[PDB]
Amino acid sequence: GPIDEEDDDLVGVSVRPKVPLRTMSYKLAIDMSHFIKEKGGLEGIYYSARRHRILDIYLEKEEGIIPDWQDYTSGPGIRYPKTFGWLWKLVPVNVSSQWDDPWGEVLAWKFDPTLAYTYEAYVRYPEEFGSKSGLSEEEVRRRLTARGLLNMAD
Repeated sequence: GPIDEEDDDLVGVSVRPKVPLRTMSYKLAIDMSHFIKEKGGLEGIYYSARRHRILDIYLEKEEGIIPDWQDYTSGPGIRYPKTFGWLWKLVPVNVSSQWDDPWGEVLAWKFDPTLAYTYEAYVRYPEEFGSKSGLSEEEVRRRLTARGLLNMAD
């Protein structure tokens, strides 16, 4: 590897998997969506922050994906994937998870093949994309504050 690896004064050891790192593309997101679907990893599985991390770590291990792609829209309601090509959304379960979610909803993962062609997250919640929202900074602020997302607006 790089010559830094031969530093006798090198401190610690990297906990990063020995895979070449890469950013989640639409292509990779489609492939990983179908892989997870075929393996049965997520369909109808209750959402949790720990399972969110497990998936991030798993995809970095197997495919070197840098784990900053799995962002879903804030909600409440269906939480749409903000990385276009990821075919998995979070769906509120109406009982007759809850402590993780800022809106207090019970959420479950759901496969949606229409997410390969419709960028639902950007269509419905452009304000959650900041400077890439296609809206003025003040309109981003207005829409976020109206939804109660003051931290995101700031």
